[PDB]
Amino acid sequence: TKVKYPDGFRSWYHVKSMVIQPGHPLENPFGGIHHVYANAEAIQGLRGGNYPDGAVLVVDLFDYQEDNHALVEGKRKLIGVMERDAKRFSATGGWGYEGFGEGKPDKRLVTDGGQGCFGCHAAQKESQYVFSRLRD
Amino acid sequence: TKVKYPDGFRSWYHVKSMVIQPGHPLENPFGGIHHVYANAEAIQGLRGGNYPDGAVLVVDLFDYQEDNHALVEGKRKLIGVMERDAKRFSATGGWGYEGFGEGKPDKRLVTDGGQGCFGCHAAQKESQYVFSRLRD
Ligand code: HEC
Ligand code: HEC
Ligand SMILES: [Zn+2]
Repeated sequence: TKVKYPDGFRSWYHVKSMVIQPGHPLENPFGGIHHVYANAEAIQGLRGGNYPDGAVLVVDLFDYQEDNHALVEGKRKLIGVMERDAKRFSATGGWGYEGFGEGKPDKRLVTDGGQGCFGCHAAQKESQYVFSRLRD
Repeated sequence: TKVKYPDGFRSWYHVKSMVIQPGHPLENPFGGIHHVYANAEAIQGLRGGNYPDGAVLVVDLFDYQEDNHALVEGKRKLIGVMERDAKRFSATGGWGYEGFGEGKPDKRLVTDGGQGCFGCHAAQKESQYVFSRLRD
């Protein structure tokens, strides 16, 4: 019932990025430059398929330094992870939710079995609980 | 003598990202959110391995919108492309330089054989004319 650390996620398909700046409703703790990654099975669901068990989405969050009108990636702050298993993660709509502080496998951030993560993703039920949209 | 359109570059390894905002000296035309991608041969050279001929780096440049203290990816502005061929592109340091407007294969931008591109990259001679560094 624990989400697996997604080893090698940095080699996956880059879905999209976004910058969350101070004042954003999600600043604490989602502030920074983030990058969304999808493994092969998550790409099937992003394309309009059903998400197969074993699909994984990662959101990779960096601090940034504002220097002379550029935002430059600093240290990794954390990753968020969604792992598809319709049966094992039935209590959170079929996705297991975990955070890893600094992207480190032993820094688990989720303390409520992912109910809080799931509560916000629940608004996205019609897209199988995923916010991010596939773009060219 | 021409740089190939890098078909499928969106599936390649994501090296890094940066945001260039108004006031930045490079705002015209490099303003926006950009993502750097590297094919297998480029990853060899970024590793502290010497770039094989056939190495390709892509810089993918999006306009962004302000959305309540978030910077959100907008329309693609252009891609910049560096293709490695020590002999064919010897006049610009072994890299061929091309731009594609809106990332469209039919909207080639470079008119001077890439001498303008090369002139800015020349300051990176000690890293084989590549600015971007590999990161975790
Ligand atoms: C709202 C109050 C949220 C809470 C609580 C959590 N997340 Fe989040 N997450 C949120 C948004 C608006 C987005 C989209 C960002 C974008 O660039 O469009 C995300 C994104 C993710 C992702 C990427 C997949 C996706 O659904 O787009 C993952 C893997 C993710 N979030 C994980 C995650 C976890 C594990 C959470 C609890 C620790 C969590 N999120 C909380 C908004 C919100
Ligand atoms: C300075 C005056 C530049 C000119 C002219 C051009 N480019 Fe550029 N480029 C520049 C910087 C500072 C960077 C690094 C951005 C970052 O995030 O660190 C880049 C990056 C690229 C890349 C990525 C590979 C790399 O060297 O890091 C490519 C493929 C690239 N640029 C292509 C390119 C082309 C085709 C140009 C002329 C049309 C060109 N660049 C001009 C700065 C400058
Ligand atoms: Zn405000």
